[PDB]
Amino acid sequence: PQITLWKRPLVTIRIGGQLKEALLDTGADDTVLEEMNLPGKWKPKMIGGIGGFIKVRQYDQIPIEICGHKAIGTVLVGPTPVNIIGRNLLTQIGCTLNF
Amino acid sequence: PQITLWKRPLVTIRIGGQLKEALLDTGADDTVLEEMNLPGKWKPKMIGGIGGFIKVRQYDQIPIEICGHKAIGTVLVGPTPVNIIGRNLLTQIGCTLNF
Ligand SMILES: CC[C@H](C)CN(C[C@@H](O)[C@H](Cc1ccccc1)NC(=O)O[C@H]1CO[C@H]2OCC[C@H]21)S(=O)(=O)c1ccc2ncsc2c1
Repeated sequence: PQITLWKRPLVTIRIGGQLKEALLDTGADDTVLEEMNLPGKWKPKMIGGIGGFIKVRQYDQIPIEICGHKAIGTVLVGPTPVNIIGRNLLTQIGCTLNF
Repeated sequence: PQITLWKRPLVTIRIGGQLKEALLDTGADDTVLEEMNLPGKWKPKMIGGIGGFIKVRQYDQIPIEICGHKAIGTVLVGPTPVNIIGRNLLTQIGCTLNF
């Protein structure tokens, strides 16, 4: 699709068999989801945003369907204010900025 | 232009008479610029993201040029680590997400 920006670019994603709402976030390097359970191994990591640093759980090679487009990649789980889809997965679904 | 997301979508902006590099950020409701001493009235505000909140100064009707496209609107000034062009101005320069 083409998505304008008068409203937040929220989309439905499917991950671990669950539907969630997430924000397409070109300013995010990484994909960060609010607390949830995901299967398999994870690694403790830290990431920084506008307000400082948080601790997250890093899950690798996780499938995630974003507005019907398939990605498989790294998902960070932790105290983000909202679910954000970052550039690591935006690139996988072929997302560009255009003006 | 078309900006892919392999790297951070940094572009040149001009505000006041300073040229700066800023992220075209679909995840940002508002535009947030690194500390700079702008003239005019402003209101205090707190904006939240990963890590918590930062205190910013809200300036209204500030002209900014973003890769040659003119925009004018609200700019938040505070201790952000990166200059952020948010949706308030992204719509003004005709910016869409496409996949
Ligand atoms: C609430 C939704 C997100 C988290 C909001 N953030 C914009 C976001 O694009 C931010 C923009 C950003 C970029 C770089 C540093 C700080 C902020 N990126 C970010 O935190 O990304 C993190 C995940 O990937 C990592 O890569 C970059 C930092 C990490 S923000 O910077 O905190 C932000 C910006 C404008 C704004 N206007 C009103 S509230 C508000 C909050």
